[PDB]
Formats: sequence, C-alpha cells, structure tokens
Amino acid sequence: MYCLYERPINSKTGVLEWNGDAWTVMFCNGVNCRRVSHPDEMKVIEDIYRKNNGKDIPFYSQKEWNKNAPWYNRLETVCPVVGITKK
Amino acid sequence: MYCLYERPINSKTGVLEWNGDAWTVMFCNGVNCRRVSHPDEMKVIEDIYRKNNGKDIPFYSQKEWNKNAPWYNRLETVCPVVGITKK
Amino acid sequence: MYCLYERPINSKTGVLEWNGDAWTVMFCNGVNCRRVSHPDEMKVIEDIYRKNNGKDIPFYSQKEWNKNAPWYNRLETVCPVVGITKK
Amino acid sequence: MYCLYERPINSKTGVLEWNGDAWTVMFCNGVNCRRVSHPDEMKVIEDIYRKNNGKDIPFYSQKEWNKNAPWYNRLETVCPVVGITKK
Repeated sequence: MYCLYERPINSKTGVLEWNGDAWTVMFCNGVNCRRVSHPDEMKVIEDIYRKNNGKDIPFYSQKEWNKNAPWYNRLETVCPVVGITKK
Repeated sequence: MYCLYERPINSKTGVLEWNGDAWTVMFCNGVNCRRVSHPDEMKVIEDIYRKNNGKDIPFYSQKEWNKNAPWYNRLETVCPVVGITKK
Repeated sequence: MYCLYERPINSKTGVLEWNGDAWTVMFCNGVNCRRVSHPDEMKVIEDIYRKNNGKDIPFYSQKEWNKNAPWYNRLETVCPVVGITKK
Repeated sequence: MYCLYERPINSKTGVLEWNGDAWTVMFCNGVNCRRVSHPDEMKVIEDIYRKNNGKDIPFYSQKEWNKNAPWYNRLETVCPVVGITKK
C-alpha cells in the first residue's frame, strides 16, 4: 500500500492545515504519510515503485481529494503524518 | 501483509479489551495494528489497496474472528497495536 | 519482504544468543524481526500472507539457517529485532 | 518498495557525508534507509526479496547514483536514514 497525493499546507510555515493556501505532495507507505517537498523526491519514489512493481505508483489528484472531499484526512488518520506538524 | 478485521472495544471508553461490548474495525500493515474509526477510513484503505494490488484487501469478519475464535489476539501479538489503549 | 525463520534462544533467560540451547520462530516484515511464540501466531501470519499474495510466506528452517550457517545474524542486522533482548 | 543503493561514507569515521572517500550499500524498505555493511547482509536481502517476489531486488549502482547525480539524497529525505549518523 503506497500512494502519492496532494493536500493543503500553509505556504509560510509549512504546517498542514485543512484550509492551507498552498498544496504539497505527500507520500504514504502504509505506515506513515510524509511530505514530499521537491519534484526529484517524487521522481525517485515513482522510479523505485515502478522497478518493484512494474506499474506506476497510485496517485490521487486534487480532482479526487480536495477541500470539498478531503479524503487525505481519512488516510492520515490510519497512516499518521510524520516529520511535519499538522493543524 | 495487509488486512482489515474486527475486534472488541469498550463502547464507552474506547479501550480495546477482550470482553468489549462493541466491535471496531482495525487495520494491520504487517508492522502495527491501528483502529479504523469511521467507514470512510475503511473505504480509503480499501481503495488504496485495490489501486496497488488489483484485488480487495483481505477482511476478516466476525464469522471468522470473534470471542470464541479470537485470532486478532494472535495478530496483535505479532503486529502490536498502536495509537489506542488496550487491555 | 516477509519471512519466518528459526534462531537460537536461551531457554532460561529468554535472550537471543548465538549459542542458545533452544530455538524460536521469528517473523521479519522488512522493518524488524519479532519473536513468534505460539503456533497460532505463525498460522495467522501464514494465512494473511497467503490471502495477500497467493502463495506461502517464505520460511527458513534449521536445515538452511543454523549455528553453522547463521544467516539470521545478517537478517537481524538489516531488520533489527524488536520486543526481545539479544546478545 | 524496496531497493539497494550505494552512497558515500567516511571510511575512517563511518559517517555518511556528501563527499565521503568510500561507498557503502544501503537498504531501503519504503520506511527508512539502513546501512548494509557486509556482503552477506546484501545476499540475505536479495534472497528474501526473490523468495517473496520472484525477481531480483532493484539495485541502484554508482553508474546511476553518484556524487554527480546524488539521487540518494532524495530517497533519504523521503525514507530517512536510521541506525547511523549522517552529515
């Protein structure tokens, strides 16, 4: 169970907030969710996943998860956020 | 190694106990077991698992795991419960 | 990356030691190695693994890993033991 | 998500540094990155991965990841190093 997704963040403090003014990519490994801060971090995750599994890592776009349907809230309850402060 | 299962919980205190008067869903990721407190948490777990693996996450119902066959006790010994008080 | 294996244990102290006088099953999940101390703990691991993966969990018996070929030493360096004390 | 990769290390202090004079293998399990200091640790990882997955574990050699393309920096941000001190 792995995925990449985007969720809101405060652009000035880097704190996760439900109504953040910016968006960040996050990486879930089935254990925790961690912020992905640089596109090359995203690329290395995508590459390793593909080498292990022969297909692309699941990605949830903001067409699927957003402030009107904040499914990341549910995911982050079962795989808690690490390395960053939330709300 | 992922699964969802049900196990007993005290409906008033939220504490896991062997003779809980209610049941809660739990999620195991092969490292720990964690409580699933809302159906949308269960749905997001099921969706991510299916996107990764192309089939439904294993789910053990109370027909298979219950107080007369408390297999959750064995699973929670090898994948300890986190984030919730227990027995 | 999951497996079950056997490795020596001191039967009088419960400590993992290279020259233990008894043997215990252990469970590795790619993150840590944890002692398995009841047959039904082994069975629940085997069942969940099979439900996820469609084949049996890898198992290393004492024919493969033993005091004359202590490969468990190498595994436990990369996936450290948890929940039990070791030499 | 598992892989083996190589990255620089200080050959006298054992500390991970960007300009280490030697190289070490590391093991990533999608949660953390850990040093693989002996070839037999590499062998046991390779053997377990193959038994689970029926193919070889992804390996990033110095052909791909090196001081002029330090992709290990990106991986170690998303799966932090454990068990060793780093620059």
